[PDB]
Amino acid sequence: MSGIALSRLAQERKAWRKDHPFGFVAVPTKNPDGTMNLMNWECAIPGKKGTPWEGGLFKLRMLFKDDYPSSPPKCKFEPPLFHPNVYPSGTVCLSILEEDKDWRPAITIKQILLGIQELLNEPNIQDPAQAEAYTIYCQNRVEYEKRVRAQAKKFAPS
Repeated sequence: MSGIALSRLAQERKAWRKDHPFGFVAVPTKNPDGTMNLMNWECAIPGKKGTPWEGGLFKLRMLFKDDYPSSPPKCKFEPPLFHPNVYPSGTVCLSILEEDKDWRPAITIKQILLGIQELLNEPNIQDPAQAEAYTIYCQNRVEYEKRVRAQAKKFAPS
């Protein structure tokens, strides 16, 4: 249950604050009046340079349960992104985010985030969370490229 949870979150940010990859953003949403919600972070992930995702800065929400770090966080892109492993709801499907798959309590927010950044340009056809994105990616990569480039532009800093 919580408490154990908060302990870890409390530690996570301290770590990140000390060192995080350049470009990424990860911070706990402010609960009103000075308080704070460590179980809800707003983060952002830079497109990887050298790929069509380059230049865009993507915002995704990270929600935690009291189980934490028993169970992994739910990570939602806000708004949802056009990508084969992102459900239409914006939820990301990554194996380390599955309790029964590769989730481990020692995983770092930073590892999660980096992990997510690497999924953007290297989609995993095995788990088709988003059908449309999946269809096009298989029978029309030129189109797939067109849509991604547009998306990266749509969210680039200005």
